[PDB]
Amino acid sequence: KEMPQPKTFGELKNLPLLNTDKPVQALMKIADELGEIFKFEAPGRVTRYLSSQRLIKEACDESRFDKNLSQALKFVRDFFGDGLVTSWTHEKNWKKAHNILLPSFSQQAMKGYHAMMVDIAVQLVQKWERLNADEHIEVPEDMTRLTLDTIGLCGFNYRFNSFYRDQPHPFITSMVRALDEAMNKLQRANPDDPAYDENKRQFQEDIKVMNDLVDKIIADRKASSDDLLTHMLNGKDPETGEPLDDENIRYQIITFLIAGHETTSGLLSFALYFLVKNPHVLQKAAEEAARVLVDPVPSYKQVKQLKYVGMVLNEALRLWPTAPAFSLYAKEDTVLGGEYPLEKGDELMVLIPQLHRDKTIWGDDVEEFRPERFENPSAIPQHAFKPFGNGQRACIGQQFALHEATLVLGMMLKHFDFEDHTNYELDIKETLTLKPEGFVVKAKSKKIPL
Ligand code: HEM
Ligand SMILES: COc1ccc2nc(SCc3ncc(C)c(OC)c3C)[nH]c2c1
Repeated sequence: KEMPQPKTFGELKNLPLLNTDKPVQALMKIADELGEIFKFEAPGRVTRYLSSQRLIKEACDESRFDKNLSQALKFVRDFFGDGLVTSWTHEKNWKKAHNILLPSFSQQAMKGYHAMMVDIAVQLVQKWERLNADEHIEVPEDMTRLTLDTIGLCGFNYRFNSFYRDQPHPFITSMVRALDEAMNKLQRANPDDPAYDENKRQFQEDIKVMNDLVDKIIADRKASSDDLLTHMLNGKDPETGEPLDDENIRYQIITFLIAGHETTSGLLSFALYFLVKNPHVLQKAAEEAARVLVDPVPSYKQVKQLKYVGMVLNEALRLWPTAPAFSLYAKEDTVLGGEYPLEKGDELMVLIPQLHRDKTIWGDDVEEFRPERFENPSAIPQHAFKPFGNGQRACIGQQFALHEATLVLGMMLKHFDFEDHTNYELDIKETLTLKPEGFVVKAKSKKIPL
């Protein structure tokens, strides 16, 4: 069969469809209109967007498709380098770093992060305990303070001290502009117009901000642990017997500082959004939190008991996966779905939020927030739920993100009652990644000591 395609703009083909602040949301609306697969063309480029589990389960066959660097990741590569997220699977530094950093995410490593997660989580609970009557909380701003600080502390023993700042941390401000710039570049017909010279200068300034922080983290450790940074600096790949070089290490630090907090901040923001909009769900989560979290701070085993809270998070990831796309390329000529022939090298994009609204898998209520969908995870078919990517190139931090988010959300629900005092209208800001923008709540302390 011939694949559908959205409206075209003469010689710019589909490119002007990305001239929006919300490209993923626009792509979802295209997919709603066109179905499980469509072609998207730009001058000199083609990609195919997949939205059904039927086709995406094929794309996830690593004997047929490998991770591709999308245009997005190519642009992020300018500051992520050949770090884990932006390396090709065949590049020597992908498997080497993977092997070197994997032990940083064992169950024993996670047990050793727990105390540091608690330290930051207590700082968030205390900020909110200390607000006066009728003050409110800027949700994604505070989630970002927590998640950036958690990855800085757990991974690098470095204190961002985000909660000691009224504005976002300068590292964040530069990160958000660089990510914005990467997204904005997706739409540029003429990337080397002189009209973009100033964006290029800002982009370079933002990269310098990020990098001087990296230098500071490296300086501090050399001056001063058994954490991510220890492994980056000293660990050896069991295959080659080599450690990472200096250049790749700096890319890993930037990589992990960003991937290791931005998407988790989004997830916690979306989860709280859905909880305040679904009071019976919030009540059931609050009741588990109270039942499980019996000590003044949570223990590692207790965080593992928060099953319903785990489900809430997975359901937030189902509706709004915070890294909403990943890309694949055909390793050889092959036919997708028995209907769409692909040549070696052809690129696919998995549109995760659409996968996650596939009614053949989830039933007709796909827009409802129902954590009970995850009551028995066995029943979900393969490759239906992919907020953490696929196969050997799946998220290395998945358990880190979920443990942190489960810990923090468990504590929030134990310690406060929440009010959507503005009747907030969901507004999703895109910076490649997804977050609610302007989401505010009020939290009334239950006065449970901490
Ligand atoms: C809820 C939060 C998170 C989400 C939704 C998320 C999502 C993803 C996705 C979709 C990919 C695959 C990208 C692709 O195929 O191009 C990925 C990879 C990756 N993630 Fe996460 N992630 C989260 C949290 C984290 C955390 C906390 C860390 C680090 C501590 C992390 C580190 C990475 C790294 C290093 C990779 C590349 C792995 C590799 O290819 O070797 N992520 N993640
Ligand atoms: C049209 O092309 C697009 C648009 C938006 C997109 N958002 C993304 S999300 C891409 C992504 N995935 C995973 C991680 C770990 C990561 O670092 C935080 C990033 C930036 N990719 C896109 C591709």
